[PDB]
Amino acid sequence: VEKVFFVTSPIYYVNAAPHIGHVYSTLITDVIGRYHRVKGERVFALTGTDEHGQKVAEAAKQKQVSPYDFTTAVAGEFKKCFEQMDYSIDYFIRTTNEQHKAVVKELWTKLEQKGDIYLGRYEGWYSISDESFLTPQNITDGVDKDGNPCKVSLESGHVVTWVSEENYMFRLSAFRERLLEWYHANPGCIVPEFRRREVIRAVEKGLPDLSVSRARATLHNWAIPVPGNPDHCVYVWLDALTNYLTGSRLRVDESGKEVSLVDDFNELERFPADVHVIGKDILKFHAIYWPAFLLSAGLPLPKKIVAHGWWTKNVFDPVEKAEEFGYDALKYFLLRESGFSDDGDYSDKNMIARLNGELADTLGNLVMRCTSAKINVNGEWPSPAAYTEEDESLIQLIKDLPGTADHYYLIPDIQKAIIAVFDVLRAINAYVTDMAPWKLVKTDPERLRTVLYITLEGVRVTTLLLSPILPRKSVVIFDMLGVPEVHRKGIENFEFGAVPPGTRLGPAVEVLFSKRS
Ligand code: MET
Repeated sequence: VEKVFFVTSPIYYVNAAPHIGHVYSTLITDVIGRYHRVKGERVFALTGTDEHGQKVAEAAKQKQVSPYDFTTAVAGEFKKCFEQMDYSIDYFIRTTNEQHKAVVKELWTKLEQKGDIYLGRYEGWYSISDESFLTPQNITDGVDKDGNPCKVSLESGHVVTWVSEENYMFRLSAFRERLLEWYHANPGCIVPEFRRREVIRAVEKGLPDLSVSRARATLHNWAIPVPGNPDHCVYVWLDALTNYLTGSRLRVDESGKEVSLVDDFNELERFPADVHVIGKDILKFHAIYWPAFLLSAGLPLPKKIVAHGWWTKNVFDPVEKAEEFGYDALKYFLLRESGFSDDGDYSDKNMIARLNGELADTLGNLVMRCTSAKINVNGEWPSPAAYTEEDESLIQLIKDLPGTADHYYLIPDIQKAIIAVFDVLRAINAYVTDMAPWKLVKTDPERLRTVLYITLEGVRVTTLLLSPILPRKSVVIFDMLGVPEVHRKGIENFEFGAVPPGTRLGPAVEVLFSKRS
């Protein structure tokens, strides 16, 4: 099934300013998008803002601004942040958008016509900050912003309150068996695996029905009205989850503005999402509620949900650190340092160790050696002579790398993809040290041709596979190597030997990554 590769980030609450969590989630989305573009596929990458609900309106109230003005301002800060971070996101969605509201109303009506929405009651605990319903087993005692005694969430530590309201209810309990069949039939649908096991255990225990509306006064009228009942508003999470459906149905112009909402999602070939990137804090919403809504509506389910170790909802300003250390270097560090965990060192010391050790010493040094005037005297890609067994061992690593890295990118597991590329870079470095091509200029010119060609080609292939991670630096590297534009993307260029001998190197000026103290 040839379709548009559809990758999403969460849509972020606009109660507060952009921070590292939001930047991190969207970075992962961006990298996955970029890898699939390098591979030659059509890609639609989506990010955005979640603008309705009690928590947004109360934040606007604290600042003494209208919710309309507040959300527009904070949305602008997110947009500016993602422009500065140099992502390649295809559309930035806002839940205040009138086309999004239309889609929410269509979906609501469909669910109602199916008999899956009924009028009932929610009597229980609720976290306003997480916009989440909680059972009594998910609460404990704690303190609020002042220090007085109250109940808090076990998940997040935020304050919980008791709600008693007549509400529209989604019959989530009826979808337990179908959800379990989906999990078992598609064992790669939630990543990483231990988070998949958590979701399955939760659904095995039983599912209550889910309140999908609230009384309008409780949301300070800052929400989408229920179709046919203006006393009620749509639950911010059904509103929010639906952004993925809306985004899949928007025609977007060259400047990034939506120009049209299509009726049928199949027209644009995006839905369902190939990858939903999320933080671990919103797993239940994406792995239980969302597929239940889609099953109810008769819509296709997403292929993968990837849940990272960080939270979504001692300063670490990403734009400040990127100005200090470099944008590509920061992106590299964030993706290299952690897999699916919080355990990981984000200090200036470790940042410098990885910058110096991996980017400067391993990658950078290797790029300078194979392009240097001392070693590469003709300033071109030489034609290789016969290969030794040691040459063939390195060639085999380079040939195997695209297959290996591709599998890791598709999990997706970006940390392992990076590690696999750097294992090959270390092997190329060891080979260059062994062969000592600086001595071979005088002693054995024929042998240097072979050594230099293999080095150039190893640097090209590794750089291609790192281009989703280091998009700006990869362009500089390809320019130094003199790699034509046509050879900078497409699965055809993952093969060893794609750049012919005779190709002239690009002109010299000059540091790729400068080391720090
Ligand atoms: C449909 S993704 C919603 C994410 C949510 N607004 C959050 O910030 O956690």
